[PDB]
This record gives sequence, C-alpha cells and structure tokens, in this order.
Amino acid sequence: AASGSALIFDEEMSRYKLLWTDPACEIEVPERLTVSYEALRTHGLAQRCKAVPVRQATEQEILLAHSEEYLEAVKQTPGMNVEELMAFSKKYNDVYFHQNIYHCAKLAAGATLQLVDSVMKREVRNGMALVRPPGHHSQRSAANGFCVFNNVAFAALYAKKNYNLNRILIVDWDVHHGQGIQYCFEEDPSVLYFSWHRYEHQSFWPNLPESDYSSVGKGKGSGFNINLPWNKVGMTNSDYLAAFFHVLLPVAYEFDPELVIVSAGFDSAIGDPEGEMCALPEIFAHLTHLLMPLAAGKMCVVLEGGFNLTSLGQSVCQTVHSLLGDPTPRISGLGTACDSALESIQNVRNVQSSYWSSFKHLAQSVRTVVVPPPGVELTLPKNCQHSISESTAKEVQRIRDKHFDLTDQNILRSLGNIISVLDRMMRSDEVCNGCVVVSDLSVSVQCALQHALTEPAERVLVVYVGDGELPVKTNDGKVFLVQICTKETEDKCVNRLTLCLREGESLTAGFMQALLGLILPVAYEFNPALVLGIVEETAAKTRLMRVWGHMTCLIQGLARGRMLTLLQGYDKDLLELTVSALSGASISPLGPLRAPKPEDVEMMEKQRQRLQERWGLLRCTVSESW
Ligand SMILES: NCCCNCCCCCC(O)(O)C(F)(F)F
Ligand SMILES: [K+]
Ligand SMILES: [K+]
Ligand SMILES: [Zn+2]
Repeated sequence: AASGSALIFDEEMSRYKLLWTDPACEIEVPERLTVSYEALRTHGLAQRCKAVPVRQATEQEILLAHSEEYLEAVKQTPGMNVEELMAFSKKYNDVYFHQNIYHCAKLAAGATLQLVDSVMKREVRNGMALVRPPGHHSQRSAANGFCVFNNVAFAALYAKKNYNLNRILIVDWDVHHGQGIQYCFEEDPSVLYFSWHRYEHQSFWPNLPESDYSSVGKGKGSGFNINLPWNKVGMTNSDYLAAFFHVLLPVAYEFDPELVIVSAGFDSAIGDPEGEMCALPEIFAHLTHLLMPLAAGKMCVVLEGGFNLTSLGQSVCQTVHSLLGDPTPRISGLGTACDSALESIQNVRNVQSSYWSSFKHLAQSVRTVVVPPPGVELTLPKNCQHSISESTAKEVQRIRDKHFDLTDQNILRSLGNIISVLDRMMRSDEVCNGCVVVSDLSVSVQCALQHALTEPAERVLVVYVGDGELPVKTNDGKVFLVQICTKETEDKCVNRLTLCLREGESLTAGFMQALLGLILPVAYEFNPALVLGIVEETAAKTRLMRVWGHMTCLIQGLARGRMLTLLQGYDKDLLELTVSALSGASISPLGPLRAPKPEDVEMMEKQRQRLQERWGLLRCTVSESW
C-alpha cells in the first residue's frame, strides 16, 4: 500500500560546469538543476514530496552497464587540470568534463537507484529524480551528449537483478534519441524501450541510422525497441498524443510492465532551443497521467534534458503535479497530427506489426464524493466524503413538476444528490469527481446531463456501459455519447461511438485497444468540461468491469478530472472500484494482454474510418490526397 511521491535531489549535482568556450555544450548549465527545484518550491510541490537522500552508486552498480576500461578512465578525471580535461573531452562526442563531474555522475546514478529502491519497496507510489549529468546518450565504453553514465540503464538493470523483474518499460520523451539505452537493451526482450526524437531524416544529432523506425531490436529482443523519429520540427500536442494513443500506449498495456522508468527530457517542450517543438508544458501532465495505470503506478521519472530555463520548470511542475495526483489541465486545440508525424506513426506501426498484432492492417482534501444508498455506511479512502439542501430540493421540485409522474422519494433523493454533487464539482470546485448510486437510470441520467448544461458545462462526454436504448439523445447540447455493449448496432451520427465488443475471454483486450485507440483520442479532441460515466444493472461485476477501473482513471485526463459516475443498482465490489480509481489510488494491472480477436479489430477499424474525418486525432495513417 504505497503512499506518496519521492523527490530525490541534491544541490551537489549543480557543482560542475563547462570551463572552456564550447558552443556544443554551452546549453548544459547547472542552472537547469536549481531552476527545476526552485520551481517545484514556488508552486509548493517539493514540500508535498517525500525527499529521499542522494547516495553514490557503487562501482559494481556502474559496471552493470559499463566496462572497467571506461570507468577507470573516468575515475581519473578528478585529478586533471583544465588542459587535461579538454584533452579528455575531445575523445568523446559533445560532452565536457569537470573535476567534480565524476562525483556528480556517481550521484546522478545513485539517485536513480535510490528512486528505484523507494518505489519498488512500496515506500512510495512513484517519484522523480532531479539529477545531473543526464544519461540516455551514455554508452558502455564512452561518454556522449552531456552524459557520463547511463542512469536509466542502471535503474532497469538494478531493478532486474535486485527485484527479479521480467518486464520493464522505459519511456524516453526527451527530444533526442537515447542511443545509449537502445544499445544496452538491444537484444533484451525484458526491457521495452520507447523513444521519440527529433530526427529530420538523420540530419539532426546524433545522426544515427539506428535512431530510425527500422531499428526494432535485434535477436530475441526484436520488437522491444520502438523509435518514433520526428522528421520536422514544430511538433505540437496533437502529435505527441497521437504518438501515445496509436504507438506507445497499445504496446505498453499489452506488454504490461512490472515497472515504468521515464527518461524525462523537457527539451521536447515549446521554447527549447534544441528541440524546436511546440508542445506546451501542460502536455507532460498528460503523458505522465496516461502511464500511471501501468505497473500499479510504480513509476520512476529521471531528469534528462531541457535547456530553456523558463519553460523547464513549468514542465517539471506539470510532471510532479500529475505524479502527486493533482487534476490534469484541460488541453484545447487538439486535432490531427501533421502529415509528417502521421508518416512516422504509420511507418512504426507497420514495421512493428510483425511483433504487435494490433498494428496490422488490411491490404489495399476533498476529491471524491461518495453517495451510496441510505443507511449503508462504507469504508472510504482518506479524501472521500458523503452527501441535501432546500434550494436543491426546491429545484428538484421544479424539475419534478415540469418534466415528470415522479413520486418515489428514494429516486427524488438521488436527483437532489446528483445536482448537489454537480454544483460542488463545477460552480464551487470543492470536489473534483463523484459517484452516485442510482435506482432509476433514465431519469437520473437525463436529469444529470440537463442540469449540467446549466452549470454551465459547455461540452459533456457520456460514457455508457450496458445494452438497450441510451437514456440521453445526441441533441442535449454539445454531447458525445459512448456506449459499450454487446447488441450489434451501426450508428450514424458523428458525435456517437457505439462499441459492440464480442463477449468472452478477450473482452478485456478489445476494450483496452478500443479505449486507447478510439475513446481517448476523440475525448481528448472533444475537450469536455465534464465526463458522465454510466453503468446499468445488466453490465455490473461482469467481464467488462475488469477494465472499468482503468477507464475511469484514464478518463480523468479530461475535464480537469471532473467525472460524475452513476452506478445503477448496488454492487459493493463495483462501487469500491470506482471510488478508489476516482480518488486517485493505484490501479491493479491487467496482466499481459493478448491481441484481441480480429472480429473486434475490424469493428474498431470501421469505427475509426467513420469518425477520423471529423475527429482527426483518430488518424494513424497519412491523409489520402484530394
Ligand atoms: N555538431 C554539434 C552537435 C551538438 N548536439 C548536442 C546534443 C545534446 C543532447 C543531450 C540531451 O538533451 O539528450 C540530454 F538529455 F542528455 F541532456
Ligand atoms: K527520446
Ligand atoms: K529492448
Ligand atoms: Zn535531450
């Protein structure tokens, strides 16, 4: 039962710097480290995190990913003067050395191990390490690209040996390719390495053909190395989210990592002189959030790059915000990925399709308000509450007279409860989300949505779980309706998405692929002000409630996390699961998910072809030119 978020940091790692004029290395300054921590303090985030002390990495730990020949060469640098430090730096590609850099490199390595021990010993839920020098360019016998030792490589090897881990996911969202990490795990199918990076047809540093999408791994580890090259600059939020939805996330949940490590470099953020991208710092609150259902939340974030001092702290804060569980900012303006990004996304999916079958194509502190039935007390997490007002009961009496004949007082209580929690979610912002146990489905749902439009909730997303007619139409304001059922139907409207999954053992896999590839792209582009989750009696405790905790966790990326959930009937297990995932707890893994049955893959692709014209964030192929 892990608790909070670790923040490993030490100011000693800022006590090395460039000592000669060297235009390639001028951007790597100690101020990157002090600005990232000071920004965490100004916004009160550091004080909220469990500080963990920085230790040195033992030379046996360093030899996990490096050779004695190179370690002993670095170990001799603290005795060098400046002229000897230049002579040693010139032996390597874009990296300087300092009398103190060997010391700090051992701290950056040990700090990463400290973070691994913290998360793996269930001492913390997750954590971030603010280390310097970076890691992912460092190779077995050479320093490269400001890196001395591969901090992320150690963590994965350290977590393998000392915790007997079989499946580790490494996500490298730094704008540069982490060839050091690729080389280290090239033939290793236990460490899935994903990296997007500014490539520009190999014209951008490090200018390696192995950085291209062709490198899917060697030997038994082929298919466990995924490169996504950005071939043009100016990539935006829609590009990064299309990369997650249609490349990284489908592979990650099938892989089911036992631990997620992140090469977090924020030179992929707007304003950075090296990445020249256009993604806002808020995007990293979502990249983080979309990964947290993996590995029961066990997530280690290690600082890599990020060179614009202003935009850097903003991106660090968004990551720690999400790491602590704060509501994710609403991302607006999302649409289709540019044609270059779609080109790379389409190529990676095809080259990886021989290893991941879902990529194949056909030939051409109050957070949650819990409102259960009367006289049933329950055990609720620390940040959970309970229930009515007269202005509410008056308004419910107004609603009851004008639109309903409604007599039962038990469902008059729920209508007053639904309104009360909705007003606290929007107008007053006290709570984020809530759950209400409901008897009458059609009235509760139709009253909830109609009251939400007056809050005002501009656009509402409605996720319905069950068969039969929906209690809400496509007309009630700006709404997008999503139904998960088993009754085969073919919808016509562009704001409706009906997913008829084929019941059985593979209901778990088809759901997740439909969530990451269809539901989440549309919802993120829709940008709802409120999410309305519904589940009827017929679908409760049944086979598709395995993914429900995952959906209600991932869907909180929309609408600042404001999600009202209406449970029909009463299931103790179900209400337990929704409230936990609404409250921010960790989600139990689903195990290694096989590929869904091709009968569901086809229905999903028919839905994608139907909506990707209107909702361009569904596209994972270049647009056919007209
Ligand atoms: N001909 C001159 C090429 C200079 N290119 C410098 C690229 C440095 C990349 C470092 C980084 O941002 O990946 C890290 F995270 F490691 F800091
Ligand atoms: K990268
Ligand atoms: K690998
Ligand atoms: Zn970088």
